[PDB]
Amino acid sequence: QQYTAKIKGRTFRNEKELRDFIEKFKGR
Repeated sequence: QQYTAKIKGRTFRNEKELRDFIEKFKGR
């Protein structure tokens, strides 16, 4: 039970990674 929000298409282990995903998404 952490972060299943499949934004671009990925489930994250925590908000921090979900926040570090858009950083590497070339969008920020």
